[PDB]
Amino acid sequence: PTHLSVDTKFKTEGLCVDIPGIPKDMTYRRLISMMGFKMNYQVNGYPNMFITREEAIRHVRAWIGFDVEGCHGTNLPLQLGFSTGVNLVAVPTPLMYKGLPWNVVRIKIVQMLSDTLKNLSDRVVFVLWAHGFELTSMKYFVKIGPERTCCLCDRRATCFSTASDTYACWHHSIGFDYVYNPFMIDVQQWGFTGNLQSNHDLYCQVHGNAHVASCDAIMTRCLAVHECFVKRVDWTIEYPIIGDELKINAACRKVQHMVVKAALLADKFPVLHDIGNPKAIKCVPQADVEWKFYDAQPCSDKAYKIEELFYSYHSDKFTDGVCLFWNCNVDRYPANSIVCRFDTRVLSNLNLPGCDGGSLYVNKHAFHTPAFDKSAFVNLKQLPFFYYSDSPCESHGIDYVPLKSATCITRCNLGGAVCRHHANEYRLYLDAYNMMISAGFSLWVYKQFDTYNLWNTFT
Ligand SMILES: CN(CCO)c1ncc(Cl)cc1F
Ligand SMILES: [Zn+2]
Ligand SMILES: [Zn+2]
Ligand SMILES: [Zn+2]
Repeated sequence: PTHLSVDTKFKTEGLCVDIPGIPKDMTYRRLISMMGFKMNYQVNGYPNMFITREEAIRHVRAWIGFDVEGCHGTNLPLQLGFSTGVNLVAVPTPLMYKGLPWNVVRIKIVQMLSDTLKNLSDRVVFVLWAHGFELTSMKYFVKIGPERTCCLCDRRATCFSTASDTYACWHHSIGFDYVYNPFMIDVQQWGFTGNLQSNHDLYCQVHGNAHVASCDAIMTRCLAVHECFVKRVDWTIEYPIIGDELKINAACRKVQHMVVKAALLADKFPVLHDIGNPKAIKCVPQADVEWKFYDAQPCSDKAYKIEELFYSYHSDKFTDGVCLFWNCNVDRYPANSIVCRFDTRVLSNLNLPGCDGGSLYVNKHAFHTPAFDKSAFVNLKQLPFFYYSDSPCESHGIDYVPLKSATCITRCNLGGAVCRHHANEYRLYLDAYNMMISAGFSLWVYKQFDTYNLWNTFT
């Protein structure tokens, strides 16, 4: 019990309007066969085209919604919709494309999945609300066989060329014409009542339905993400490194020690209220303050209501000292807050589109994050960039151009000439900070926060 058995049952009711007469008793084995594929009793690391929920969840970065609509079945033109927003029209002979045969349409499919997936995943998982035309259309652009490696690298193959009779991964697939060894999962096998739109719209206002293929494909992946990452949350599942995950996580630790350390030095709060992750530690262990912790798991669905977090009767006085919300998403921060809030709208490889304007940020773990709302920060201001150190000016061990910055808050710069050590640290910390910002995290602070207050911490 790791892979989906081909002898598992498949509920065919969803199928029976595109495919009138379909047996009620049906396995994956008979379905895969019906879709026109011979598995060839093969023990070569691809037991089933179809996969478990848990396998799909481990492979979320691979998810592409797929939907087909009878545009007028061998007879008639098909509309191919993907959760990239692409619509291709195949003939037998937002983006909407004109009617073209399978031999060109399949080239476009490889180009499309390869660009989308090459920096996310080693595979594709077509996410379905299966009614029949999507399953029967796959023979026109899919080939299955034993697991293979790229003809130019050691990445597993995801594409095949009939021109060259060779195999490529997503990176090396240019001019390839077939999707090789795809995975797929039918959402309609998870026990839903009524149609897609009805269930999607229970959870999501952001994706409308223009009655076109791409719209259903997006709605399908949305509902899938809702079920697997919003309503259900599995924080145990790890995920491969595919980008700057380790630099971003480190940057985030540095910035947090910096900002909170300086917040305490500037306004000398007697108590810090640390609201969020129950695993969180004192980011400034040295600081004078009463450090009080308050457990709140990352809300995946709707942002926490400050009313429900604080009131219902703690120092209880959360208006005493400062409230630290480090990736704790609430509706409206109090004015005495330091806030780190992930911006769901950022374009990166770590950040997958989500449900109801939210986003799925995958970095070691998967965290569905509520839609960024600018109105949450009305009592606060954007935190300005700055570097602060009280460490001795002293090189040790980093080639130089004399550092001039107003935002380098150090004994040296007060004395008008930044020492080389604090100039190395400064340009390191600025890089970290830039990393974190571009990665999508935003920083906000109580309005009275003024970096001018930090200079007098040397005298
Ligand atoms: C935001 N973030 C990284 C999420 O990818 C993070 N923030 C603070 C600490 Cl202490 C550690 C972290 F990893
Ligand atoms: Zn390759
Ligand atoms: Zn949606
Ligand atoms: Zn110095």
